[PDB]
Amino acid sequence: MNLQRFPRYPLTFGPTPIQPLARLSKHLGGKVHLYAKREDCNSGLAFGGNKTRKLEYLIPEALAQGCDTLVSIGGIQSNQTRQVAAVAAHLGMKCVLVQENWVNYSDAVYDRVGNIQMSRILGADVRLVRSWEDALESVRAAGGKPYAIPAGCSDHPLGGLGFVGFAEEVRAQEAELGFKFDYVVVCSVTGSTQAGMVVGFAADGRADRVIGVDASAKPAQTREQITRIARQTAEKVGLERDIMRADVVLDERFAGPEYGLPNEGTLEAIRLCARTEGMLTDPVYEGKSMHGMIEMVRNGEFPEGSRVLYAHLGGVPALNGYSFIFRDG
Amino acid sequence: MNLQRFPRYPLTFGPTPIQPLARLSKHLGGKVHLYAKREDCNSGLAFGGNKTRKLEYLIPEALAQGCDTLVSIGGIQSNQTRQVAAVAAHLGMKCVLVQENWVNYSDAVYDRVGNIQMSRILGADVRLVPDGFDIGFRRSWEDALESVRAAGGKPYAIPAGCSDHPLGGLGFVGFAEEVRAQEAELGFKFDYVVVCSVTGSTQAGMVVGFAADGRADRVIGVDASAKPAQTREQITRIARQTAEKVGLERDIMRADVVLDERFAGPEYGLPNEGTLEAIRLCARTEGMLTDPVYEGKSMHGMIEMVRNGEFPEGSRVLYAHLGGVPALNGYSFIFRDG
Amino acid sequence: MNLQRFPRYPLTFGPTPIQPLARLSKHLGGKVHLYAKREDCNSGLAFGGNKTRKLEYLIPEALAQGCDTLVSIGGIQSNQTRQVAAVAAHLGMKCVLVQENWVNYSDAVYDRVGNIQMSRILGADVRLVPDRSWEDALESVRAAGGKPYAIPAGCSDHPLGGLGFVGFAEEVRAQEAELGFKFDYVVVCSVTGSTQAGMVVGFAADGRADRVIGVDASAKPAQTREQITRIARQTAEKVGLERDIMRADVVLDERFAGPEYGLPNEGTLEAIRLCARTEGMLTDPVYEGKSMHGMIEMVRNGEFPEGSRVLYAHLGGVPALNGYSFIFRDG
Amino acid sequence: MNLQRFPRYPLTFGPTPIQPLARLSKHLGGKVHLYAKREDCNSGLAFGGNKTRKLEYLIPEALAQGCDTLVSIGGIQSNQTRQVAAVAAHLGMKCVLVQENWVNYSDAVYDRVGNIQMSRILGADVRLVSWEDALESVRAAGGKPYAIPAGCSDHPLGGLGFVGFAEEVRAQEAELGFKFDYVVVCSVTGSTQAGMVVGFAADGRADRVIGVDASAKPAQTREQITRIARQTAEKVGLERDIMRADVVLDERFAGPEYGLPNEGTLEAIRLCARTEGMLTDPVYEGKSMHGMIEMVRNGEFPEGSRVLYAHLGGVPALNGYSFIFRDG
Ligand SMILES: *Cc1c(COP(=O)(O)O)cnc(C)c1O
Ligand SMILES: *Cc1c(COP(=O)(O)O)cnc(C)c1O
Ligand SMILES: *Cc1c(COP(=O)(O)O)cnc(C)c1O
Ligand SMILES: *Cc1c(COP(=O)(O)O)cnc(C)c1O
Repeated sequence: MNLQRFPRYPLTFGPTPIQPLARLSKHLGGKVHLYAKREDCNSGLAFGGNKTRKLEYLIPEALAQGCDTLVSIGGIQSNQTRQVAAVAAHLGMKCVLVQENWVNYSDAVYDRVGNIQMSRILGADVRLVRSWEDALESVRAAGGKPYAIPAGCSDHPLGGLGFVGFAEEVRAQEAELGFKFDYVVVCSVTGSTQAGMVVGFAADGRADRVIGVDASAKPAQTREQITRIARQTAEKVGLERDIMRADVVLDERFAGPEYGLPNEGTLEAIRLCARTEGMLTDPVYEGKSMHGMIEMVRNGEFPEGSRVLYAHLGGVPALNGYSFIFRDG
Repeated sequence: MNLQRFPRYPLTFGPTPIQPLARLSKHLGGKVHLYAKREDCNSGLAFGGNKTRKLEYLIPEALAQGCDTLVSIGGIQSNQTRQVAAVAAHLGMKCVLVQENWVNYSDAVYDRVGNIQMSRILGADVRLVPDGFDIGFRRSWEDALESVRAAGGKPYAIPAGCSDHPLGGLGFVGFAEEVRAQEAELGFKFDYVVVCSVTGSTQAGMVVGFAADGRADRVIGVDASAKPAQTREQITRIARQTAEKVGLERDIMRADVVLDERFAGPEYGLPNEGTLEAIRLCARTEGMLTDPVYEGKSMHGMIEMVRNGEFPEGSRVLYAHLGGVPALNGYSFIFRDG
Repeated sequence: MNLQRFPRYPLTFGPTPIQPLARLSKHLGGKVHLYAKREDCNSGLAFGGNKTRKLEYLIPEALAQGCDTLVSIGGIQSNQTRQVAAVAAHLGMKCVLVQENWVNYSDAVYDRVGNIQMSRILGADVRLVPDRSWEDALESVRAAGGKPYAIPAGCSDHPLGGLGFVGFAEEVRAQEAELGFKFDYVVVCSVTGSTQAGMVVGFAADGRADRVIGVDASAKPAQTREQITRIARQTAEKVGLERDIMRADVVLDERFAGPEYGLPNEGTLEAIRLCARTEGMLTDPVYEGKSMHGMIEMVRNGEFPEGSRVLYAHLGGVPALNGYSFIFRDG
Repeated sequence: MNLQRFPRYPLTFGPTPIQPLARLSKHLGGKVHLYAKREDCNSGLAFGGNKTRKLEYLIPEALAQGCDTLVSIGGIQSNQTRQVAAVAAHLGMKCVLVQENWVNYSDAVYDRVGNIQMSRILGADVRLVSWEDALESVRAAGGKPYAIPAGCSDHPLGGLGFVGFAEEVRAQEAELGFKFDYVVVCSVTGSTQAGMVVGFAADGRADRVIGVDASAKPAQTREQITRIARQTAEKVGLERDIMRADVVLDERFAGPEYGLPNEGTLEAIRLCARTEGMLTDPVYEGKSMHGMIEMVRNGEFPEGSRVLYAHLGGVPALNGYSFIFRDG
């Protein structure tokens, strides 16, 4: 394939580090070697995260098109919109953000801390609620040229390139390390993160080793979006092969009870990971994929001796909108 | 000088990046070139920050002594205690944190968001006392250390901000060195450094590190304590102790320790309108966030210094972003509309 | 019957006013005349409410027994514990409250505003279960040299817990005398049960026990219905009800308690807003908003005979509104 | 004088009760007998309070004038605005509130709990910052606005309510068989104490009305009370001039600023709540409660005096200062 055909706008410090989770691995029996790739520490732009890796490939187009405003959308504690607000500021572009409450949740400071607080400080015009279209038009009607960034960058022609590159990066680091990882655990909701990885690893025959962990609580739909985006993306990078449904793995056992709400297992995994490795995860995304990986290692689902690369996508700031649950740890 | 004599436990990703603040530099007139060295992005351990650079030199001792618990102290939104808590978990050590409201402030969620929330999730024993308790007076610090022993553990004592500790200033001497190595990879030199100062060993380490090449008075400290006299004295003292510790064959002069006092108001922990405007300006031009307590104050200082033409034209100023952003969560009302 | 046999310690201003809800009645068509009796305005003790009417008949025993501490219990935003804390302070007694997280709700300031905030200011020892509490609480008092008067949840499951509301019916009769007519029905929110229990007994006296339409807010209908029926019969015996409480005497509509105790549904919110906007009378998302929702739907469904006169008992609970701030951020 | 000349629209349950504060009185020495007239329990309209007694004299005018929308203004945790919203709904009138950031206080839920929360639930259009703007906004919208200034105070009828309060107290002193020697009342916008001064000037006790400033700008507050007392004395036919000696305003307990409590404020709120079960707030009543307690403690009240504390309301604002009371 050929990812290099598309220009990448640098928004990250460079490749993200891989760290061993020796303590957590030993805690769970030492029969499986866990590692984490820190996408959550990839940028100095408001904490970054996977979304920022996705955006490096959308910005060249936004600039080429002469757009002067980044417009996006997400739930109240969306990580995507906060990263988009930080990139706009950094790029010298205006920013319009359509925030909808996508979660059946109602904490007192939900719309004033964490991600959305940062977006307002970063200068974004945060509009709390046709939602999407009205925003885009309003920009034109005001004399601007908006660049449309769909939820999570996922349903965008370029939204899948960022993680095809992740696979690339991983091969290079694997070479450096002198070994390869057997599986990759990643949280999936809108889909272009796992889709990019599916494609990038298809290139070396490990697509079905990318273990997605649904956090949408609507697996069928999510599973479909990953499959779709992947096929489209694989076509755009000239993957010498078509992506099959068998290339897509999405575990649905840890998404409950709803998108945006943690279950007791989610909280326990967040606590265990934090307390054994000093690495925080959130109750919406990463805590769910962390919960999945921990559970997998525990049920002996990984063969003894495997090397699992947990992709930490970010999300930590949302912790602030869930303060009551964590009041005592 | 010889910092290499002291072992350093890795708690960071390695050297921290320097980035140009081109948009902000331009917005202010383009006369001064501003950059930021991102200490705020130095670690995977709960956002890390400057305190984490300091801890790298204390942990080897804690480990050699066979300590199984890290004990520290700080205000409700202390960044230090949050870093201590993550480093502890990472090392397989317990952690006890003595905390109290050290600010004349009282936001509804102050003790349940940001830094302290993370410390609890990280598994620390967060002993937050009610107002009027006065830990510093009852010396709750020592009682916590005793209770660890009492419970059969061996505590490693880490003072406020890590500063007033024999090894507390080594991390930032390392900073000056690192900066020298990057100035070489880059091919040019930084003329000044702007750093926020409260407990002092950050700026102290820098002073010792940069005196080694005649640039100590180029470290422009910006007080965030609102108690300049004490702070300046603490920095000076720590610098001299550290200088001697690393074999800096030179005295630290009063002239080597620079601490501006114009941006600390109105009190430790409380931002002024300038602080807020600085935070917003920097955030909106560079996508780089700063906080109402520490960095927003040193950002405000740097911006104001440039605006008043206090920097010689053409100067390259290296803003040291020490971290602290998680504390914004405790000041939500103030930023409710941006 | 003879309620007068049991002493009553003055904790309220006196009989509670009945106010017509003309705007709401008219807004709903005008076929049913809606009224509200203001139990929520019955006292100067931290806003009072239905529980403080119940407490007037329990305090004399507590004083009689020489107790020096009132101990009670309830959820985080419990109205009961707040009234207990205020009543205790007013009587010169200490107070210990066991508060447990009884609602699947997580709001950042849930344990720091409203009812619980007041209890702390009132001087109560507010003990939050982790995250046996009750007996440790009582014993802690004994161990301290004091003597506790145990007040169960909502003052309900206690020998005297049904008396307050028997008198409520007594009050309504005296007011109907001045009004020249009798209310056709009474709407009351029910959870621990002794409020509706006293009313059932109180109105059974003049054959209207079945006119007391309880609205379940517990989301555990069966249990609640049983607790009312049981507490009713016991109270009936305690006063002298010259009749027996039949299973047909206890009415409890289960349609408005959803989704769970302590959580409002969309109808609950509409009801709160409608009533507050047409009458300037506030209700809460846990209790009164649910009974209000019931009455409005009842009227709207033509379940009340045209021309009926319905007495909505407003039991209080408004301070809990503070624990649901996000839901009402825009009204 | 004659207040009866002016119509009053019933917004309250009727005369407010007076209660003995025996426990508190005993705690402070037993030398001074303290009571509380509960204006905070005067109405079914979202807790009411002193502002509600005022509004009873302004509503008739609004109605006569055929107004359809009540417009008022106040700080974020304003009690006045919440009462106007309640009265409004009750009268079937629209309501527009100009809520300003009048306090140097930063709390995460300050604009979402307590008084303002109620105003929104009550259907009022709550605008966060303008006065003239909102009024015009109403007209331009096709409605007729009735303007209610901050605290109902600087208004022709704004002083009538509390003249009535002195009337009520006289009638109750008659039933009790004794008279109070002083009244303690918290003052900020002024017409509450003004009405009292005029009401009690009638029987020679205007100077026994002891106002405690909570504005932290005693100068302006004292002048507003005086000016309003004069206009109001004229309106009611008081046959005397209001002298500066008739306006007592203690400045010692207002600190550090309007809307912010001091430690004495907090101590006072706790003491009163813990001895009587009567709550007070950190902006208004807690400050007047603090004042009364201190006065007693200093022996400033002659032994044997009966002091009627006027509890103006304000408790819901407690929700905006949650952190301060987290441990009691
Ligand atoms: C968006 C997001 C995800 C899920 O990524 P998708 O590409 O939308 O499936 C996981 N974790 C975090 C922290 C995110 O922001
Ligand atoms: C501790 C701290 C400072 C000040 O450093 P000192 O060594 O205590 O003077 C500045 N910024 C942040 C974010 C900090 O945590
Ligand atoms: C306790 C309570 C109820 C229900 O009364 P029970 O006697 O427990 O059935 C209803 N409303 C409010 C405001 C309450 O506090
Ligand atoms: C408005 C108010 C005051 C002060 O009354 P003024 O007539 O404005 O002097 C005191 N207490 C409370 C609770 C108030 O709402």
